Amino acid sequence: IVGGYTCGANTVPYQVSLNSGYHFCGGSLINSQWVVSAAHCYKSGIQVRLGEDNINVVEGNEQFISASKSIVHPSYNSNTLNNDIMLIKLKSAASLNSRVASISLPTSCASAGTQCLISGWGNTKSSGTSYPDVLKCLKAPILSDSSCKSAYPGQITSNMFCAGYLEGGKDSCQGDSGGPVVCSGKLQGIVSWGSGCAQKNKPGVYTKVCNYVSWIKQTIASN
Ligand SMILES: NC(=[NH2+])c1cc2cccnc2s1
Ligand SMILES: [Ca+2]
Repeated sequence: IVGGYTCGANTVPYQVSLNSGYHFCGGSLINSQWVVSAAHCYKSGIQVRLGEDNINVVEGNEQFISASKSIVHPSYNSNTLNNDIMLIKLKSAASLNSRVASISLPTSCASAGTQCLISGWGNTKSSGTSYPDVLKCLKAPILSDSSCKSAYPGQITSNMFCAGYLEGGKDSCQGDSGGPVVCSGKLQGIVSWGSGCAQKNKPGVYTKVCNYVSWIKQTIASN
């Protein structure tokens, strides 16, 4: 996250860190047994780490649970990143408490102008590399689809939306992949892609979760 702030330990209780020996993607807890992340974050051998703040220090509120199965969307296209969403089932149910909570799925899509909260442990420099150990947060609005499509001609589908600032300065970045974009108490997006980080007229692109609620609900009830 570039131009954001330190969230505060466990102030984003649904935030997840996917670990395969190191942190490589974020995710969101939707109920005690399931996590939603980005399909481009798919790997075999994932351990989900809940209740984390500093990912390099065991502070006492973490739960490390291995994944029993991963399901990448049936229509994920790695070349265009269309349908960039995946579900991960935990081997054991997590214990929900104040520091580990799940986030709600949306009932309808959010409107341009709505302010959201984006979080993650990704790079904090637009021109450089500095990975933080504690969770960073960024409040950003959803942009109009026309400004999103003008920045990325022929690349945005109806399953994506842009959020951020066209002036540049504040944005999600590498390492933030798979993490949450929460607006009005619902999970509306997943950090998916962009061009550089915090560049002018190059906002971040997010998977539009409101288009996948039926697929999510149906898949978790049959697995
Ligand atoms: N600028 C963004 N919002 C980006 C997010 C990601 C996520 C993965 C890879 N590259 C990028 S750029
Ligand atoms: Ca920790």
